[PDB]
Amino acid sequence: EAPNQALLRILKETEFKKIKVLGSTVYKGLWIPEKVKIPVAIKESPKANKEILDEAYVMASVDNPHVCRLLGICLTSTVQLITQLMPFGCLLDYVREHKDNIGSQYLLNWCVQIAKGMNYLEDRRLVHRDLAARNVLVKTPQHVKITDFGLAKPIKWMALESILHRIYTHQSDVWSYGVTVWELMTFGSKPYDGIPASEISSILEKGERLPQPPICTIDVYMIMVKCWMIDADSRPKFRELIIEFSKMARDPQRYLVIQGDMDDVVDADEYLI
Ligand SMILES: */C=C\C(=O)Nc1cc(Nc2nccc(-c3c[nH]c4ccccc34)n2)c(OC)cc1N(C)CCN(C)C
Repeated sequence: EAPNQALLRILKETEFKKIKVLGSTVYKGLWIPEKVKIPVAIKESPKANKEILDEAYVMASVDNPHVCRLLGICLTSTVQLITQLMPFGCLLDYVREHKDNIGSQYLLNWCVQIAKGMNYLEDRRLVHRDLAARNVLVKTPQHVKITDFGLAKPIKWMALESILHRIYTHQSDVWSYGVTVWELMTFGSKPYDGIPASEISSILEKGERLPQPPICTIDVYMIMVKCWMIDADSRPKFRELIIEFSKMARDPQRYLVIQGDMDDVVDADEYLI
């Protein structure tokens, strides 16, 4: 096993200016270390603290264009996570809100980017366990990143072997990648809407899966179906998913059928301490 020499930066509370509440608490704000203003998100009992420090550990250990980056922690009254602000929100809200504006090219490119980040996480021998459209953040419509590592080592995103046997592999992640692509292609529909979680186990054993989304050629829907094989080893590899969705993004409309187809500010992606 190789030593994890990731650095953990600890930040002064007086370096932040919380701008407003993003959700509840996670705030939006500016981090001023150097003549630079970094736009950031800021996540504010003993069990609670042990679980945010776990997230910092994972996030400080990853470095990839399609994974979310830690900027630091702050050790005040509670623990604060400081990450890069993704100004367009999570991808689930974004497809819901811009239903009538997403082109086939954007959808296929997101599937490539999410698969690229998952492939990176496999490189780093790391299992996400909570891949979902709600946990993919949008930096620009052109650039998305995987986030939320509270489970890194939800019934309706889990491989069947995870529901039955509490078994998680990179191939159980590919199953969740499958469900996540289906969220995108249905513009934010809820997987198994109405179906109570207690039932998901037996349904999947009976051979049923999520249905073909309307904009989806059989080419795209067959890739989702392959992510849902009961035999984990028969599921596609995250690196084959990159290849396949890449070839599709070269000709998006053959595969997705859609009607109508502040002065010293620096994105965290350009602050490379
Ligand atoms: C889908 C929920 C969401 O994330 N919405 C969101 C996110 C950001 N930017 C951002 N950047 C990095 C991390 C986070 C983050 C981490 N946990 C949470 C929890 C709640 C909200 C954000 C979180 N977020 C936005 O920047 C402007 C906006 C935004 N929106 C659109 C809020 C939508 N609902 C959830 C309030």
